[PDB]
Amino acid sequence: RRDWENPGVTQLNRLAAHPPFASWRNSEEARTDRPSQQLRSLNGEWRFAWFPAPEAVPESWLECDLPEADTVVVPSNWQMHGYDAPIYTNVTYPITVNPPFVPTENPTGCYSLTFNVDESWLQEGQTRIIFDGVNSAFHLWCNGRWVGYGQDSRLPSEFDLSAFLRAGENRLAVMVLRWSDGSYLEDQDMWRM
Amino acid sequence: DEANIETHGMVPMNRLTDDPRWLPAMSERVTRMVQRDRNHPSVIIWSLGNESGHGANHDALYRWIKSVDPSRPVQYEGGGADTTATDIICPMYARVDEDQPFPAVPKWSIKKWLSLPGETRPLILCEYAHAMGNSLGGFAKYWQAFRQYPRLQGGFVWDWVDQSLIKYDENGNPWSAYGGDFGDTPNDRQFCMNGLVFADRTPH
Amino acid sequence: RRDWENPGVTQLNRLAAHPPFASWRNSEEARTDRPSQQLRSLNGEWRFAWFPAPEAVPESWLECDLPEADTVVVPSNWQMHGYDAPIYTNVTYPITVNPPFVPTENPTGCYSLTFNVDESWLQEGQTRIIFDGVNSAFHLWCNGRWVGYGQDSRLPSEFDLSAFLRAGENRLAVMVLRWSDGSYLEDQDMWRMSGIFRDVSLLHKPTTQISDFHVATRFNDDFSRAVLEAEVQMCGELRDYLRVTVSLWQGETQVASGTAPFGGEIIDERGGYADRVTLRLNVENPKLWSAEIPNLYRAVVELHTADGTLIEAEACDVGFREVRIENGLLLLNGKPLLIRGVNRHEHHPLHGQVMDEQTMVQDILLMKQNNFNAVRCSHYPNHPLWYTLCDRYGLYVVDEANIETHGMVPMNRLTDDPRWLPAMSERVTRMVQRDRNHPSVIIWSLGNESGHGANHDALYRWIKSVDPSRPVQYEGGGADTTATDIICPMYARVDEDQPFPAVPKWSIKKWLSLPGETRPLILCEYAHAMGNSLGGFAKYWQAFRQYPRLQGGFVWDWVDQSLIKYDENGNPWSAYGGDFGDTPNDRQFCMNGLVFADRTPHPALTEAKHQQQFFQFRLSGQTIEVTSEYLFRHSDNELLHWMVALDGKPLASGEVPLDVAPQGKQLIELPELPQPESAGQLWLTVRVVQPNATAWSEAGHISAWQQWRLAENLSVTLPAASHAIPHLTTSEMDFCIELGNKRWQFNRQSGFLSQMWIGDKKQLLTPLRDQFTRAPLDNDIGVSEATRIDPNAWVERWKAAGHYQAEAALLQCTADTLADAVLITTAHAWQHQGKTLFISRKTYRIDGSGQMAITVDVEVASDTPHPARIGLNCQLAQVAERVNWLGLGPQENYPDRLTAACFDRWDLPLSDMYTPYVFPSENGLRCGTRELNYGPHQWRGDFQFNISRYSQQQLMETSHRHLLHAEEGTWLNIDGFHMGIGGDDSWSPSVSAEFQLSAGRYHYQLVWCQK
Ligand SMILES: *[C@@H]1C[C@@H](O)[C@@H](O)[C@@H](CO)O1
Ligand SMILES: *[C@@H]1C[C@@H](O)[C@@H](O)[C@@H](CO)O1
Ligand SMILES: [Mg+2]
Ligand SMILES: [Mg+2]
Ligand SMILES: [Mg+2]
Ligand SMILES: [Mg+2]
Ligand SMILES: [Mg+2]
Ligand SMILES: [Mg+2]
Ligand SMILES: [Mg+2]
Ligand SMILES: [Mg+2]
Ligand code: NA
Ligand code: NA
Ligand code: NA
Ligand code: NA
Ligand code: NA
Ligand code: NA
Repeated sequence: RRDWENPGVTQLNRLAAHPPFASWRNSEEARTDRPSQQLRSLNGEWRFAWFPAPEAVPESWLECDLPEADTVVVPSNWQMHGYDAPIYTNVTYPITVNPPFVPTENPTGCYSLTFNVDESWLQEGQTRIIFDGVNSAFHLWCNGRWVGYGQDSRLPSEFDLSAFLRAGENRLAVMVLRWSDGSYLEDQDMWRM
Repeated sequence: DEANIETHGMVPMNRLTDDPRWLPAMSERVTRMVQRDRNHPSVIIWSLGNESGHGANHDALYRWIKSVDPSRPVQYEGGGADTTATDIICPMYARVDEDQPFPAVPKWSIKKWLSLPGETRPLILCEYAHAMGNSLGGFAKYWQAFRQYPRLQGGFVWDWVDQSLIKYDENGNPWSAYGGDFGDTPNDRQFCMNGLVFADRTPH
Repeated sequence: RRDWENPGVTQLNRLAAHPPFASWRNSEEARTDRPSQQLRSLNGEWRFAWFPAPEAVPESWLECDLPEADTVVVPSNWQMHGYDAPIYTNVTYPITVNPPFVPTENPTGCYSLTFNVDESWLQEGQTRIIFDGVNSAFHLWCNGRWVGYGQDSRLPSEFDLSAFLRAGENRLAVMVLRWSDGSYLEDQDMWRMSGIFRDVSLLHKPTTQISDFHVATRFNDDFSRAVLEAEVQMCGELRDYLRVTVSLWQGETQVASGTAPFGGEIIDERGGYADRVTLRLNVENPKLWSAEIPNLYRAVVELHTADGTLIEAEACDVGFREVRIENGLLLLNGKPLLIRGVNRHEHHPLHGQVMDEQTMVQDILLMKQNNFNAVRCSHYPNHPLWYTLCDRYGLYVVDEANIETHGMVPMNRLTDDPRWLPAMSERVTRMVQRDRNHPSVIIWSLGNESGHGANHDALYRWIKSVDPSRPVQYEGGGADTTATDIICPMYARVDEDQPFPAVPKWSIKKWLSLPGETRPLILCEYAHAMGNSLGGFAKYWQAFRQYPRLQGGFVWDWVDQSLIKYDENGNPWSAYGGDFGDTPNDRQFCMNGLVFADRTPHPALTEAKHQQQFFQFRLSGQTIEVTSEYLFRHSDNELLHWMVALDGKPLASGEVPLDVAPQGKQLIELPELPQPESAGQLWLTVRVVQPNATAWSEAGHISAWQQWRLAENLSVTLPAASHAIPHLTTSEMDFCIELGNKRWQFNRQSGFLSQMWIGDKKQLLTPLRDQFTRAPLDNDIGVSEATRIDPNAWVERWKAAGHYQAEAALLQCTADTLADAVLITTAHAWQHQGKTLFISRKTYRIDGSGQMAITVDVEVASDTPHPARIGLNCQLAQVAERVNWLGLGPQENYPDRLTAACFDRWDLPLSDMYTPYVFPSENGLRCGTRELNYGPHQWRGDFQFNISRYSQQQLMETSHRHLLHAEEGTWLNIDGFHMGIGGDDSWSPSVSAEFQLSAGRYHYQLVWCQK
């Protein structure tokens, strides 16, 4: 579907936006703004591989780690790790102007993470993942099954992972597109990463 | 707090923002921001984005905000800095005394702008005093005007920190790079360095 | 992907919306609006198969025809072909409310068409397909390959098939989903149907083409000069040799023409639109457009090269007119409008929601003939031809986005939600893009009954911003929200407030003046015309004329949404909600029109015609003052006819030509009125006749009328000494009276006249008894259900009080002989649960002349609900061919709905005295009657009456007119007083106090004699 070349599709299966949540289960903690056991961070070491276009991504990657991937820190901008060049252009778009299309050679960052989920989170309630910032668009899969898609590099994209996880280890796979129809709305005078 | 919408490179600049087919995407960038940030007292004004001309999508979005959150004014500089999509005259680089009468989107002297026939809004520059390199000459002239005129309520200097990036030489020594230093082209060279402080926060 | 359960996907691969195109390749054809060889209709015979869900559709279907499929006509609604039942539900959604999901069992219509395509369409240019209407969502494939998807059942969806077609035979496959997330925005109170119900066409455009064009007309202060501004956009490769010429024609005369290369003015720091250009043409003394005189020009837009070669041409009709709101008034060409409007659904009793030109024309003519000047597209953009016809015939139109979410709780649950902003925006933006060049469209509406949410505020500003030429209105959320330029309530009463919390409906007169309010008020819906209704219609009209800011309204509604069903013998009958097995359903509530489904008028239409007249009259002595309510035209096709009659007998008449300027007055002096020779009341009637035929009426058309009583000479002439004296025969059980060959029998235990004979012929089948009830009207019923009684409705109050069950108890029955007559005296009480509801005292005086004088005095307990009527009734033994009376008519009229009727001598076949409302009820009354004739009987007095082959009992026990059966004889109901019918709304008591029978004591008198 090339959702990334359609301003009519800015997301798929994304949850409604809302003020910062932490789902405290102790009120005094909520009063003092202390860490909540219900809001966990997935930042740290992830697996990442770079491809020149989405078409080059192997299907194996959805179900299994690519051996060639490297381990890198997240959050990060892939240009900062040297996988491709960051570009500094002020007004002129860094891509040919032909909305809503983007180049066929479109740098694609394949990120994945194997992580644990305690059964307690799965026995009751809802487990959602929150990506505070992904530039510029992306598809998400969990344990090989597709969950959803998102655009707008500067707002959080949230998805309900409740029906996709299992107790113990789980693996996320995030295919991130450098260019998308959202890029047409992201022409700020700054480095393009 | 400003929506992630800038389509500066379009010709004319409002080509997308005046196109209803782009209303949905723009809409999500403005509504999702308000939904997330509306309980922060530090946010006092909402902005519809930057340099995307003035299109009807702006007017619809301006109204949506006015509707959902009457507590904070809405501003937007595109299309001339004083359109119907802004509660505040918010030009970028309008000079203190000198007019720059560009066609369609003139940049009037700020003192003169306030009193144009029928005008009554406050004026706060969204960008002024471009701090690129050895600059900030004439800074005091703005301040003197802001203090003498009630409706000149100040501005946002352009900008805080140079967007320089660190590169390493043959010897492994770090150096400050700018546009084109990564083999990027086309590029706008040093134009990305306009701050009051260097990228490491040392003041200029 | 289940794109039909995601409000974020309203289409895929669909092309931009734009005004009506035809891609002519000859300018004169464009000028004349002739058929274009580049616009083909694909309407006709298609293949179709129905499936219970999209999952059951065979993949084979994409590649080739399903054998099981049938051949059917397109456009159509598949329910009208019998594939599934149409459903009639008003507010409650027809599917479970669980947005954005729809039922798994989702009726799916698989249509396909094999057709040819000429290589000349493919060798160059673009070939697109256009679906003017698909209900409610669909996927499209061409030659087996997937093309795109579309939602919004009321606007065209277009797709480029250029790369998918091949010269020769081709096959389209369209899978239509009955339900989709779009349905949540389509909860209009009408039949729920589905299918490809509006036109399907192929349009060929050149690669370098006109992709959009907007036309504006601005004027000077007195409208004596105008500027026509035409903005034109193109697609394709720009080249310096390209040009656009826009020329303006008034008939065959070229009024103006301008040519320019592409390249608009600078808009911002990045420049201007290199792919657009604006042409401005000056027009001196333009002929202005209005509903009164729909003057039109033709605009032709040619895209060509500098050397003069035409690439293509597009065109439109142009109406020079300005609409603006100023100082609280809606002005058209600077004059304040008075909207005589009606809401009109696209409904055909045989074809469902498929519209055709003949039906449209028929509606427009009847509308105009009935003094309407405006229509509200309730509640979605209409088939495109509709606008062309309004522009040319002349009607003011309110164009409304297809958005209604009435079934949500609360009403604005979706419209206040930003996730639904995108879907809603397309419903508004695409309508504007399509219809903005039509002069008949004067106001945009954001939809209907969707509460008031922030999405409405955003879309209200979008409109104001792209098209300042027309005001924006919207009723939701209280009728006077920030999303409306006009206060446009539904069913707000004239004088009576209905202070509901949050969304009160104030008296319109008071609403205007609430603190801080300054806008004009035009009801988006009023005078609910369900069944026997329109009671109090004059009250609205009187207020609209008295209050400048009360600028009219749209009656609800034009046509009953009944559908045709066939019985065992194959005969047709009119069906409503539930009649197709649909449930839940809202039964008859889909029938609220001024006309029946087949366009035959209901009696209410004539009341509408009269109150909406364009000429007002006053009489002073021999002087008649005629005032014109036209804003623009002189009465150049009108003559005033007048006639003076004495009790029905013509005394004199004449005619005078009308020559009144818009808003002017004309005095006409009548000639000396020669005294008359007999007692009686002289009545003056005037009528305005249009001698010449017009585009909407025939020569002789009567457009207005009025009557006045003139002198009356009361009869003081003492009868004449009867030739004989009636004889009284008393027996244990009866008082009989004999006179000549006539006999009357009064039963002593019942206290009623049980039989009357002419010679040996009995004249009654049922005795003559008082009657205090009526077969309930729709307005009497309200929402009351046997399964869910509304205790506040009139019918429920009457039931509960025992009105329909009360039995007559005799209190007295005596007989006396007078010098020349026999006098019978009776008294009866009607009781229920031990309470006396009514007491009826009467005298029957039978004299030597054979006349029977009946005097009736009734008492009605103060604490019982006011009764439906106070009269007598009986079943006559005979059936006669005609009914002749001296009273108000000729059509059915009631206390609160009799202004249009005239006092005169009328004579109609008996069946005309019965009004076949689909849902039967009390009907066919005539009021203000001084003499009634039927067979050899005559009744004289000052009463109201109805006469037919159906008892009230039957009418009240029957739900559909097709099941009524003529009883033996003729049922006659003669009322001293009858309650009004109401209709301000039909779900709450709406009869005004002044029309309720609350006086407590009532008197009436009648004379029954032979003729
Ligand atoms: C105002 C907008 C900002 O993003 C920069 O482009 C600045 C000039 O450096 O102008
Ligand atoms: C106003 C809205 C319309 O669709 C109908 O529901 C009418 C009542 O029959 O009220
Ligand atoms: Mg997209
Ligand atoms: Mg703990
Ligand atoms: Mg495991
Ligand atoms: Mg910029
Ligand atoms: Mg350069
Ligand atoms: Mg959808
Ligand atoms: Mg409704
Ligand atoms: Mg009258
Ligand atoms: Na100041
Ligand atoms: Na810069
Ligand atoms: Na008025
Ligand atoms: Na209805
Ligand atoms: Na005349
Ligand atoms: Na009935």
